[PDB]
Amino acid sequence: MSETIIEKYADTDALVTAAGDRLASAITGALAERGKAMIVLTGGGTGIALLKHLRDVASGLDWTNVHVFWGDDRYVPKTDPERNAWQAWEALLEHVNFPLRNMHAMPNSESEYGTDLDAAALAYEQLLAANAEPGQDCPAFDVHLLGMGGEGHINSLFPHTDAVKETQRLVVAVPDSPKPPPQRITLTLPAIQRSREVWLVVSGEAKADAVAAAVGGADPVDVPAAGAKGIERTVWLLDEAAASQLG
Ligand code: NA
Ligand code: NA
Repeated sequence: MSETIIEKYADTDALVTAAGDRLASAITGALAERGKAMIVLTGGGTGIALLKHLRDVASGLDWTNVHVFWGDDRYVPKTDPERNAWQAWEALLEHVNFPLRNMHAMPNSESEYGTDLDAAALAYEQLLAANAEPGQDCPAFDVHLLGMGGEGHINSLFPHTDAVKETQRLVVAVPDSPKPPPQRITLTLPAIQRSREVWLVVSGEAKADAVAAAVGGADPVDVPAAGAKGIERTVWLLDEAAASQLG
């Protein structure tokens, strides 16, 4: 029943600027109203580009009031180039005074869960509950950022998978992603749906069919992005290419 907003920008650069400015404003707003912002970060070129923009325009925010979580990450070493958290570190977090006690990265392959990816996912579920309000099992994320693949995948939720079918668990292990690397930890649709707002930031014609399918009410098991819905609103931030199958 929540509101849906679709914004279209000329190209990837205009999209990233607009999305990064929207994020700066959303963080400022949450700090002004509650003295706290809870943001779920994503990986991917566009998602990281948005963080580089935030560094450019909002380095002066009070980061001690900003708390960051991840929607997914790759089960590889901490400083591996394929880590979403390390990419956000290099794009933004290492360049500001951001206390590490506020940073909540997912486990990596050196975290001593070893081959037990499911235990690693349980651990992140425990972290979500510890950082939630009393009696809640997940923070009320102010914004969950998302990228989307050409098949509509979001976080590491792929079509026709157990992860996208999960209705109870908030975090699960993915042993078999068809996009490299195969092993990830991911927030599920129920976790995404704890967010006040979910923003999908999407660029390129290769994604236009999936965007249209998702806006057009596909089953999330067929097109995972269709399940990515905020409590207050869902926001599609597109370039014209990614929007080219919408009206
Ligand atoms: Na604080
Ligand atoms: Na931490």
